[PDB]
Amino acid sequence: PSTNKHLKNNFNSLHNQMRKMPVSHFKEALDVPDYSGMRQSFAMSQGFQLNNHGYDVFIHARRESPQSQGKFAGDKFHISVLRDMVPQAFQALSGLLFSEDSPVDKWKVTDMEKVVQQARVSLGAQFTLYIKPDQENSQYSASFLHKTRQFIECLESRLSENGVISGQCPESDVHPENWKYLSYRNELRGEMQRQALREEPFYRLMTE
Repeated sequence: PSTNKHLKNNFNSLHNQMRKMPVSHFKEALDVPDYSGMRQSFAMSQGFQLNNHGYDVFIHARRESPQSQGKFAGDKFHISVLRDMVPQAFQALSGLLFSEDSPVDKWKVTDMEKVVQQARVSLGAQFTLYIKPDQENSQYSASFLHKTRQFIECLESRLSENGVISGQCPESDVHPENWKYLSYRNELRGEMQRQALREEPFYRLMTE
């Protein structure tokens, strides 16, 4: 009994219901900080609590959305861009990342200054997007999965429309041919571990 079991058992059902749903739209937000402002935040932007603590290399963003009642199943995404274009990528994505319609309640961005201070290799994953089922019982609803897939793809093209240079996907992640910045990983689960992810029902529902 688990989130992944419900997925395996409704695998085709979720896939068919999802492809039949109309494009979902996200009202992007404008009253948002730009990267430099984020580097220097404790503050709050449209529901998301912003935190930068030093024992980290990230600036965290978390919204206490009282709807996502499910429990974390380890599903998350990364966004990889050339280290130098983090500020350009962040600005481009800010409208969505802070959107009231975004399905992602918790995410983080690499803080370039702390990346230098802590001599951290920044070739990829400057952004991390956390995801968990919407249903109190921890099962992903087809409507939620669809919105999440639409969201991720909205991220993808917003980045390429802005000519953002692709980064290097973390070796512990997987991604389709059509994902130039986005990659997937499930932390609750070598290139053996990568094919494991590739057959993950959640990942396949975001890809095929």
